[PDB]
Amino acid sequence: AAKDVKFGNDAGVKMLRGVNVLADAVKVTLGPKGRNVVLDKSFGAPTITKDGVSVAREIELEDKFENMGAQMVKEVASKANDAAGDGTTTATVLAQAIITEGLKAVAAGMNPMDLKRGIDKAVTVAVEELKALSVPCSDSKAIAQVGTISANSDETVGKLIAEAMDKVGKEGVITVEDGTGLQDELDVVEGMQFDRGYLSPYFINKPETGAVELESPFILLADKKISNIREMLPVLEAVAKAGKPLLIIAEDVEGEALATLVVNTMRGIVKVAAVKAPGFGDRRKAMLQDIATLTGGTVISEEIGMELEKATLEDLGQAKRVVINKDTTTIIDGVGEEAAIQGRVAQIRQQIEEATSDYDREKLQERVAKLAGGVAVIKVGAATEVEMKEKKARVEDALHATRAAVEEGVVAGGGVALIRVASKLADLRGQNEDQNVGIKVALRAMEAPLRQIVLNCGEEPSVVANTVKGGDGNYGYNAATEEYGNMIDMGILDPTKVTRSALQYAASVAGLMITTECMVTDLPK
Amino acid sequence: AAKDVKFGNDAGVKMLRGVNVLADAVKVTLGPKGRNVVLDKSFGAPTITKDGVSVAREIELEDKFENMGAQMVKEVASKANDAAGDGTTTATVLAQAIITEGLKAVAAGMNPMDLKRGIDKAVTVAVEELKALSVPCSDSKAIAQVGTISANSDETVGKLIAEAMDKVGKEGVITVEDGTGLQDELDVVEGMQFDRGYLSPYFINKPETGAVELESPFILLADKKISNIREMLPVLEAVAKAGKPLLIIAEDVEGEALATLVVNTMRGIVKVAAVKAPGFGDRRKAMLQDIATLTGGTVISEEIGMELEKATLEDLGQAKRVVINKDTTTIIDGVGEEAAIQGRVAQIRQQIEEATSDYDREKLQERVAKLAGGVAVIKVGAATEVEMKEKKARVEDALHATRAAVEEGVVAGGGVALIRVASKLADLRGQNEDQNVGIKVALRAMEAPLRQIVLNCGEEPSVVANTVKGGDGNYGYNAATEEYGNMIDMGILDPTKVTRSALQYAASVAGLMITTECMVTDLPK
Ligand SMILES: Nc1ncnc2c1ncn2[C@@H]1O[C@H](COP(=O)(O)OP(=O)(O)OP(=O)(O)O)[C@@H](O)[C@H]1O
Ligand SMILES: [K+]
Ligand SMILES: [Mg+2]
Repeated sequence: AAKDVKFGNDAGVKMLRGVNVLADAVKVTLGPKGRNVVLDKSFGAPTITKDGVSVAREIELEDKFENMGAQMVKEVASKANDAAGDGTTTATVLAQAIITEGLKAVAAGMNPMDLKRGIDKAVTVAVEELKALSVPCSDSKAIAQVGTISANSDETVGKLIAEAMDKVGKEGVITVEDGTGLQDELDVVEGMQFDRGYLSPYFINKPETGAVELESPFILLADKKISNIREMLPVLEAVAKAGKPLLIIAEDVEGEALATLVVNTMRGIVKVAAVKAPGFGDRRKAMLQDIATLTGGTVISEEIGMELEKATLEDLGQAKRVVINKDTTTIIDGVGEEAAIQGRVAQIRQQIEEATSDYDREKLQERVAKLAGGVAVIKVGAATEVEMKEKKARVEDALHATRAAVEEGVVAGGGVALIRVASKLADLRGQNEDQNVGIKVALRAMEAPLRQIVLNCGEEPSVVANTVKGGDGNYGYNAATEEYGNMIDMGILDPTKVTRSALQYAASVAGLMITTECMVTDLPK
Repeated sequence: AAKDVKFGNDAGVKMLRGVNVLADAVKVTLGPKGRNVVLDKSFGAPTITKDGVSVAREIELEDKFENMGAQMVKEVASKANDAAGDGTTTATVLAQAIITEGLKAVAAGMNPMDLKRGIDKAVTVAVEELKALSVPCSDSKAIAQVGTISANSDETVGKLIAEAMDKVGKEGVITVEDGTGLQDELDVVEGMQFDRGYLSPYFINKPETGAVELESPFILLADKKISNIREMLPVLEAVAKAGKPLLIIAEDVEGEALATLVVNTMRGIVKVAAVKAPGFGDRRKAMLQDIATLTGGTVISEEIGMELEKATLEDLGQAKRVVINKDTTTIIDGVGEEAAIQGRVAQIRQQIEEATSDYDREKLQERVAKLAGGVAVIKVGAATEVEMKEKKARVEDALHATRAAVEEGVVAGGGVALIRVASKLADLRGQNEDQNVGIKVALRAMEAPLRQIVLNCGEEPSVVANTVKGGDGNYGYNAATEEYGNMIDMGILDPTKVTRSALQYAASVAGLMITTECMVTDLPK
């Protein structure tokens, strides 16, 4: 259709207005004193939230160009979310800060490309510096603290997460479900859990959790790669009857075969999901067997001259339920008999005795623990369905944040880490003045998170910012108590990973907008 | 009446639009290749001109705020005109260049007061530098050359001015009056000239020169203030007869008396003009006497118990012609007898001998010079009233330009002097970045004149500017021949005085607009 086309400044003011509406709506929810945002619903009462992502999803503007600016920066939160699962609001205020000053510099006549280069250089060095300052979240105490902090100071949620990770390990699978009513519940189910997700989406039958769930399915344990569907045809049909879904746990399911499975299960033609076998090399085969012993199946390896074509429903393993995430497979309640299973345990138990290497020893103990990984399930307390659904949300977020914290060290929270980094880069320079302005734009935007947190408290941003910059190290402002102190000692930490991600995605989208010269959209008609 | 009030940016864009319309209409007339501007008349054929002042006078805009901007910058040309009588177009392009970039800097967020301070510092240093590059027009040959060139190559006008300056000295008073018909006339009258203009307009009988001219008038020399007309009645009537105009040279003519004179001479009822007596205090009386000795009059002072009522046409002085400007009175060819006059000279001549103070010595030498300086009068040739009136105008301008040339000096024309000055200030800095921006705004504006001259030629401004800046000294672009060369050798010179004035007035008005925050005007109703 006929288009409306805008250039330079005309386009710039439109974009800026669009990012401001989005960022302003989102940033009021930042930190312990975040404010509420009410989102209208077509039916019933409006939604009241302090969740940034929830607000962003609702933002769409009337002016086509302003809407483009809003949808562009909205990409910042979504990418930061996908990558770290937290810090989307932080990423949004960093982006607004960089875009605002960057566009001002452009309007002033500065070279957009140089501005972007300067911003990029500052971010590159800032990230290195962020790593240098990064400390860990390994022990259960740290995990508890981060969990508590991520749960709005709810020490309860903190303990839960810590206990759940103590059961299945901090790398294990953990889920949260509605509670039976009052008092939380934590139980490990099959069963076993290993680090391997679906070999492709679509298998996802429950987009609510973005996971795949199968009930009383058959489990094919093939010790090899599967490229040709032909091999599956015989077993797939055997499973076609008995009306039960099939879980493929092979060394890997490549294009040809995988593509077919995706299409067939897409047409209701037999429900089948595929995931890679745990580990690699030798231990892979040994582990693929542990699953067999657990599900009562039989490994189909070519090493013993076995063919998938010559595989009956008797070779297949089976369990009451199996769940698979983007990167986790959990088999709940397997058919395997305690005789075989417990016997398998005894075997591996001796393996540990004959262990001549710590590495081999560790790997073996990992198997016995799993067989004797599973899935830790957290059932949220209650006392009224409303509160129960709420606490469930908090536990979910706290878990998500703590998981991120465990993966990559931690740094002082409350926006102080970025402020310390910015101060260390005061002498950073580029190839020219415009690049230097870009560097300064980035260092200035690095104070935005702390300033917005303070602003949401009802305090003065410049005063608090000035005071924090005055000290050093982990010295920061505790917005919950409105007292200065050592952020680490007060338990206010952020996973280095979310801080880094927030900054990189903010600078990335900001750089693109700053170097945008023209915009095209449908004519308002 | 109700007002429309605008602030900041809103006011700024209006002002800018207004100066742009005025400056753009005016600047097309700059230099040897200036284009024509057609100005509509209510009757007959339109006026076609290449004269900047003529164009500026017609500019008035419909938008009240835009019109304010145009009228404001119009002040630049008028002041530059009053001070140097040339370079009003140059001053206008300089003002537009400073205003344009200055307002851009303001919109960019820079401090107006600092921008103005930087612009002012640059101009202060630029003027000093202009003086340093300034070169002489001392001998009559040079005076004749400059005069000829200023008279559109009319060697006649050049000789006239040179002779006039040879009579009364290059620092002496010189006037131009209509000729008696064919052939020019140069005669020195009492002549004498002092710094006192008409005590009010209206007396101005020749708005062409905005001056008052009287022929063979009587001169009343009253040593006191005149408030009551009664005192004049007797003498005014005595002058009513003999059909001759009257020149009142009293200590001062206050309201009552002055008001009457303005009304009567307004109705053709006796032609009379009044001007204050030269000097003040004691010397005043001594000087009032010098005029008497020159015009053959008698000072009527109350000190000797004399009354204006008891004053006959015999007491009054007389001269063939007298001319008075806004601030100058010149008595040409007085009746006084060489015996009395020369004797008076001898007296004052001894006064200088007995002088015990330099000040008293200086003041005395001033009187002898006037009485022994007079006023040279140039009566322009003729051969038809039309041509006579035209040549008179040329002589007036040429004279004005030569006068300035004699005082200072000259610099390379074609805008190169300002370009050379700008390059010499490349390292100039202020107290902060905003002041530095102001400095750059001014140095950049200094290139506008040469650029506009080139643009009017139909050539490329940036190319020529780049080439001229590449060379040094008097190297410049001859817009008439479109060849580079030594501006002085090619005879392209500007009086340092007009270049300095154009720059100072441009900067002065630009500084005011740049620091304007609010505009008030009548509601368009
Ligand atoms: N007591 C506290 N004082 C200061 N800052 C705190 C405190 N508790 C938490 N924070 C900080 O608040 C920020 C996180 O706030 P919030 O969860 O509202 O936004 P986000 O994680 O950036 O985005 P999302 O909307 O995805 O949660 C981090 O900088 C965190 O360290
Ligand atoms: K929040
Ligand atoms: Mg968060």
